Amino acid sequence: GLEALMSSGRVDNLAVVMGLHPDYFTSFWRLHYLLLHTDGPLASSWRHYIAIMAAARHQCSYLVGSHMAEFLQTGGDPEWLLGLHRAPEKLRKLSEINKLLAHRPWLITKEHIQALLKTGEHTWSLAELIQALVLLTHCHSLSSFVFGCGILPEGDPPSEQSSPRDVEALMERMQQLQESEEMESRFELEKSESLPDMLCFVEDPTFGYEDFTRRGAQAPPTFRAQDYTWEDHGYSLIQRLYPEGGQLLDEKFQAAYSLTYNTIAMHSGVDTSVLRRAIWNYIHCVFGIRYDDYDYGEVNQLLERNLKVYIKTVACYPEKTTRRMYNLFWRHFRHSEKVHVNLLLLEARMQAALLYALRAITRYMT
Ligand SMILES: CC(C)C[C@H](N)C(=O)O
Repeated sequence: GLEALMSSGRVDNLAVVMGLHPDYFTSFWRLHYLLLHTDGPLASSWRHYIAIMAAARHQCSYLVGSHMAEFLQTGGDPEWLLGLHRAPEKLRKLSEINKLLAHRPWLITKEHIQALLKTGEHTWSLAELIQALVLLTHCHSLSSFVFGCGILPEGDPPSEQSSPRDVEALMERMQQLQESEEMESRFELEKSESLPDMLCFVEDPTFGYEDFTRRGAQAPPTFRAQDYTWEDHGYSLIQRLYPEGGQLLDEKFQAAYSLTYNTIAMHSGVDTSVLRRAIWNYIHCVFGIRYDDYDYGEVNQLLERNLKVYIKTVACYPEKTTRRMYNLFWRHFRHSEKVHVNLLLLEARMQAALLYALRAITRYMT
């Protein structure tokens, strides 16, 4: 890790834990600095305020409190911090897609995009909108990280959970896979499986992944991954509308997806890409995205049940992560590998939310 930085006391708790993986940290930091400390379509105070709205969806006081202070240091009108109603109508129009991005991105529709781009006194342009979608999803994914790693307040360790053999069964089952129409059914099975001051910055506070207005667990509709991908569709849309941010996102997605030390717990010299692919593809499954050429049976073979409960809680209900839940899975793995799982999951989650929003923009433009 970036040890001298981490133990210096000069960067915040979140960045300290990110430093555990220097190759991801660089990509994280570049986007962070772009969004919050580089001139762009939106003014500094608007961007911090948009981030407060995003973090409030998950009741994340670490991130709300952090952006509240920056908003004020950068010249934001303090009255906006009394709640959304005091904020410009342009910022308020973002509430619906904030909520949907955070909890049910598959519900994002071109009619949502239409309401946003609607001609009026203060209209969203496409570069402004794209920067705001990136801001919203970035702080949603960061709320996952904050809760999943037990990141402590800056007020008076950086984590309540970290502190800066079934492994052999797992390693064996990985080797089997490498050596080698129910496939649509195995996806459906994995997807249907079920496991206060901030209130003034949101609409519909109790809206979440699970729909309690209906019986039975949450099952998003199935989306065929190939219909709209990052590599072929989404990346290209963002580099056209927000060039300086698409490249940095693409680099972050690949930095996380390919990150490896070729270690598995106490063990070395192991290809772990089947395992990491299953963590990624499970999370995308949770958001309804199906990859054709993937056997979703691999998820249950590779991801123990305590790991799936943790992954799904951190991605869909981060407020509800506990130390016990963090401790219960992968008992013999290193802490850094737990942090690694959290990186994979925030990136998988963010790409899914983004792609649904980007698909909706594309459908609107046609
Ligand atoms: C266990 C996995 C999350 C990561 C593993 N430590 C690797 O280097 O690939």
